[PDB]
Amino acid sequence: GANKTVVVTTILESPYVMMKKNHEMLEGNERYEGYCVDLAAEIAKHCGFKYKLTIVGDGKYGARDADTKIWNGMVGELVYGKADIAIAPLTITLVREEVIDFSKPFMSLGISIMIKKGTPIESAEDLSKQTEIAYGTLDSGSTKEFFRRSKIAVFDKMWTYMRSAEPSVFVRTTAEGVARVRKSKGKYAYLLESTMNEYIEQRKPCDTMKVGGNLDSKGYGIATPKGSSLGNAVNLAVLKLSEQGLLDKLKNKWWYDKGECG
Amino acid sequence: GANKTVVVTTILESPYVMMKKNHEMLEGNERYEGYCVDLAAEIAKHCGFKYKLTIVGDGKYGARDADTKIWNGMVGELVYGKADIAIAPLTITLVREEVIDFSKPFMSLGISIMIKKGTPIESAEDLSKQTEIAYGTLDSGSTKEFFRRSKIAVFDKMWTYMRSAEPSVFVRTTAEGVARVRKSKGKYAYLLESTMNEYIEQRKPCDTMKVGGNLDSKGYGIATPKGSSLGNAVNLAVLKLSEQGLLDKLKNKWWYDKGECG
Ligand SMILES: Cc1cc2c(cc1S(=O)(=O)N1CCN(C)CC1)S(=O)(=O)N[C@@H](C1CCCC1)N2
Ligand SMILES: Cc1cc2c(cc1S(=O)(=O)N1CCN(C)CC1)S(=O)(=O)N[C@@H](C1CCCC1)N2
Ligand SMILES: N[C@@H](CCC(=O)O)C(=O)O
Ligand SMILES: N[C@@H](CCC(=O)O)C(=O)O
Repeated sequence: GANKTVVVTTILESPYVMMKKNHEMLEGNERYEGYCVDLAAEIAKHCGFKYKLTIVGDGKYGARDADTKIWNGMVGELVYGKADIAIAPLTITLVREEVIDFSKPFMSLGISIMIKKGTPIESAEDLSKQTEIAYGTLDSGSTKEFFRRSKIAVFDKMWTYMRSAEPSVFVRTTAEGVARVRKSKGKYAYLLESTMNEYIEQRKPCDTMKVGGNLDSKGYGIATPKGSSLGNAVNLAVLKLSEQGLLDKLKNKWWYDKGECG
Repeated sequence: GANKTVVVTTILESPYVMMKKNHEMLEGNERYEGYCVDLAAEIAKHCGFKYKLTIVGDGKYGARDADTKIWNGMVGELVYGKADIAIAPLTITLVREEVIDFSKPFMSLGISIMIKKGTPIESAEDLSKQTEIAYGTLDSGSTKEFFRRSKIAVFDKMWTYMRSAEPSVFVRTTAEGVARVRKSKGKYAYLLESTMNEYIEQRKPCDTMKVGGNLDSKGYGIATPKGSSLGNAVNLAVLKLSEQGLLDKLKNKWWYDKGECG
C-alpha cells in the first residue's frame, strides 16, 4: 500500500550512533550523529524511503534466552515487529541469519584485545595462560557467543575462565568495558570487535591499544525482518555505497579524520 | 523432485582450484585440489548434495558485453543454466548481484598492486603519476570494472591510461599478469586482488610483492542462479564454516602453511 515511515532501530555505540552535544535542542533524527546515522541517510536515499531513528529499548544487540527462546536487543525488535530495519554495528551470525535478513556486510571486523597501555599481553594465548589480568566481553552480543561456542583450545580455555570468573568479567555496554580497562591499571583486558577497539585507540586520554591479530573475521550487516520487502533494495544500496568508496569514506570520517591521539 | 548431482562451475586459479600434478591419473573431482575444492566439499556436506566440479568453458570470471548484453564466464554459466552453482573466487558486485544470488562472503579482499621486487612504486598514486612503468588488470573481471567505473581522481587517471595504453596492459589470466610482472624487469605492475597477490608472494621464485594498501574492500561469495533453492542452505553453510574457523584454516592451508618463500 502507501509508503510508511520506516522505523529504524539502532544503538548508542560510538562512533556509530552518538547523541549530539546539543541533542536537547533537537528533534527526531537530528538528535543523533555518527557512522550509522550517515549510513542510514544514504540507504534511505537510495531505497527511496523516509525513516525514524529509534534507540533500542533495552540497549542490547541481540541474543536469544536459552529458556524462553525470546530474543532481546535490536534483533528482538525486528523479530517482534517493533522495528522495520536495524542499521547499526550488528554482526552477521548464523543464529541471527536464521530469524532475520542481513544485507551483505557494510563493514568488516574481527574480535580483538584491548589493553591499557603497558599491559604485558600480546595475544589471546597470553591471556589464557595467566590469571593476574582479568578479561571479559560484552553481554548479549556476538563476541560472548563466539567464546561460548568455540571448540578451539585457546578460546575454550578463555571461555571456561570467563564464565566462572569472580567478580564478573562481563559488561553491559562497550563504554563500561573501556572504562574498566582504563581504571583497572592494566589488571583488566577487554575482548571487543576491532572496529570499536580501533576507534577507542584514537580517543583521549589515548591510554588504550589493540594488541595481537583478530581472533576471527566477519562483518556487520543491515538487518530487516525475515522476508521484508526492504531487504533487496537495502542490499543493493550497500553494494553501491561500497563500490563508490562511500563506506570507506564514512569510516575514515568517524574513526581517523578527527582522531585525538595524533 | 529427486535430488540431482549439482553442477559446480569454477575456474583454474591458484590456489583456489588447481590441476593435481597427477590429474591424468584421476577422474572427476579427484582431478582438482585447492581452497575452493576443499570449500566445495564442505559446502556440499553441510547442504547434503553431491556435485560435479567443472571448469568454466571460456576461462572467465564474468562480464556483460555492452552491446549483446550477454554474460560470459562463470556468471554466464549460471545465468544461462549451464551450472547450478559457482564456487570460486568470484567477487560480489552490484551488476552481478542483480542477475545471480550471492551467499555472504567467504573471503575478504581488496584490489592491490603487485610489483617485481625493487620496483620504485609504493602506491596507486605513484603509478598514476608516471609512465615508465606500465600497469594493467585482468579482463572480464571485477578489477577492470572497478577502474572503468571509478570517479575517484587517481583511479580515473589510471583507467584513462590503461584503456588506451599500447601495447595492451590487460591480460586474459592472472598467471599471465604475474608472468608479465616477472619478465618485465620492473617495467610492468599488475593490479589484482590482495588474495591472489598474497599467494603469489609466497611462491618461488619469490620475486614479487604486494605494495601499498588495498584500493577497495569487498569479498568473494558462492553464487547460484537467481532464486535457486540452493542459495539458502549454502549461505548458512558459509556462516557455519566461518564461525567454526574452517575458512581461516583453509586459507592458511593454501596460502601460508606451505609458502615457499620462508
Ligand atoms: C569500506 C568497506 C567495504 C566493504 C566491507 C568493509 C569495508 S571497511 O570499512 O570495513 N574497510 C575494511 C578494510 N579497511 C582497511 C578499510 C575499511 S565488507 O567486506 O564488510 N563488505 C563489502 C561489500 C562489498 C562486497 C562484499 C560486501 N564492502
Ligand atoms: C576467514 C574469513 C571469514 C570471513 C570472511 C573473510 C575471511 S578471510 O579468510 O578472508 N580472513 C580475512 C582476515 N585475514 C586476516 C584472515 C583471513 S568475510 O568477511 O569475507 N565473510 C565473513 C562471513 C561471516 C559474517 C560475514 C560473512 N567471514
Ligand atoms: N557487534 C556485536 C556487539 C559487540 C560485541 O559483541 O563485541 C553484536 O552484533 O552482537
Ligand atoms: N575475483 C574477480 C577476478 C579477479 C580480478 O578481477 O582481479 C572477479 O570475480 O571478477
